[PDB]
Amino acid sequence: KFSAKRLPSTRLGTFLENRVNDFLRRQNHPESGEVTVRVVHASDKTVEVKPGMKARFVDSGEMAESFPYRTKALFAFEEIDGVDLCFFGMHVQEYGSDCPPPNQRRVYISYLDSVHFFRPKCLRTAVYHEILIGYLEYVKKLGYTTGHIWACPPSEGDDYIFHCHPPDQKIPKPKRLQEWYKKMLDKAVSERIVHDYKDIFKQATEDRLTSAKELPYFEGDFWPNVLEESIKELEQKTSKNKSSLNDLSQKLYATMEKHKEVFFVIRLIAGPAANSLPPIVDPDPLIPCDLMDGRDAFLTLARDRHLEFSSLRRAQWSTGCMLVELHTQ
Ligand SMILES: C[C@H](CN[C@H](c1ccccc1)[C@@H]1CNc2cc(-c3cnn(C)c3)cnc2O1)c1ccc(C#N)cc1
Ligand SMILES: [Cl-]
Repeated sequence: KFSAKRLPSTRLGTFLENRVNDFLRRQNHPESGEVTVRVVHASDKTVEVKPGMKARFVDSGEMAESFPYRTKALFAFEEIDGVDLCFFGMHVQEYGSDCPPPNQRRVYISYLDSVHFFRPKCLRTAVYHEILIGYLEYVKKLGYTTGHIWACPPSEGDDYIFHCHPPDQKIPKPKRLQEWYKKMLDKAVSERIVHDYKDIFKQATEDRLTSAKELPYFEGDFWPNVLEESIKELEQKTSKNKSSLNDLSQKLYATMEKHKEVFFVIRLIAGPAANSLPPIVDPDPLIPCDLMDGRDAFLTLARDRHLEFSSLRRAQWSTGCMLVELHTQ
């Protein structure tokens, strides 16, 4: 027995678990258990502007070469019949106040994962929502002004965090997923945490973006790849001399409009408040941990040790083995 509670605490983990546990005590369903939330990885990294954008905007001195962020991995656990189950995982990128524009004071959710056995089932969505809303409230309080979600569904073919999901864990279709995020965000608005939210196209237009260098540039996100493909397309075109008598931006706006419902921009701090904030100071220390850096290490260790999250039983066993790995290391 190495319970989840034994892992080192953080201000972030504590704030999230308090919000969940408080919510659950309000509901007072007899099936629910205590929820533990632990940050198991935090390190400092940079996202590099890829070759095409570098040539056009970095090399000309118009855009930073890379953007510093803090990556965090965290997990939520539920005690079920006296035994911790890992049911939720999240990886985020946090761009602080010392980050050059356009990434300044922005959080991006890299990946969400879950193992759908939260007990009771009827509170499962609500709990997921409380974690996400809590995360937004927490980073708002530190002074992050904007959250960013890429709201596409996972593939059976490529596990985000947990190796081997339940065969009957249901992957949403795009429109259902988008509605899930809106319901979460609507609750956040009603709690006066999120001021408002927009699709990326409406957000860009209102900020009067005119150059791609002004678009937030996140590690592994859709938009850096779009820009690389667009730039390649543009530089492939030749044309002959004319007779006597912003393409990039136009392509960007076109692609943004086409895909707008997938990409959410979440305004946490609005209007004058946003202009005169103090520095962002994160009270939590770095947490080196090779196992929980990126995704491949933990997926590798689960593959190699035949751990699965495909049933409650197996998921509890994998939880236990994971926790024992996190202690020993
Ligand atoms: C808060 C949760 C997050 N759930 C994740 C998630 C991330 C991003 C988008 C959706 C889901 C996971 C990601 N991976 C995944 C795999 C499978 C799977 C793989 N093989 N098989 C047979 C099933 C089923 N559900 C998953 O949801 C959550 C749960 C439900 C919704 C909805 N709607 C949203 C978030
Ligand atoms: Cl010709």
